[PDB]
Amino acid sequence: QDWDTFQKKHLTDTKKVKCDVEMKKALFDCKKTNTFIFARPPRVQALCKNIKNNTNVLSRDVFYLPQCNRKKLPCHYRLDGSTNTICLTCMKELPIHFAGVGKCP
Ligand SMILES: Nc1ccn([C@@H]2O[C@H](CO)[C@@H](O)[C@H]2OP(=O)(O)OC[C@H]2O[C@@H](n3cnc4c(=O)[nH]c(N)nc43)[C@H](O)[C@@H]2O)c(=O)n1
Repeated sequence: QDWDTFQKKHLTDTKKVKCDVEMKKALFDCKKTNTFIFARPPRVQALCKNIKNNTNVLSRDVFYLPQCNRKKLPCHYRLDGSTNTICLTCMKELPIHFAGVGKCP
């Protein structure tokens, strides 16, 4: 919804995210899946430069994507990872939504 919320739930400083610990936070509320992006805010923010408001952008470069997928109720997860391009929704040249992986919707 905003740059601040986007960072909190989609950017990570480590490849080994503690899913069971993170996902229980109110931001995630034990949702089925959440994909993290291993990168600093600057690199991610730059993807939205010169992008029309409320439109998506597909990155040219790849990122490692730590992903938490729920395996057992109510909040138990398995950590999965892969590498791929990311689709972000921009607003005022700032990412506010994680739109897709590999391509845009
Ligand atoms: N909404 C979803 C979520 C997960 N999945 C897939 O279900 C598997 C786990 O059982 C994962 O490996 C996913 O494949 P995937 O290639 O990681 O993701 C496919 C699509 O899912 C959406 N998705 C993934 N992570 C996120 C996330 O954190 N947020 C949002 N909004 N969408 C996400 C994107 O639209 C992406 O292109 C899906 O098809 N749709």
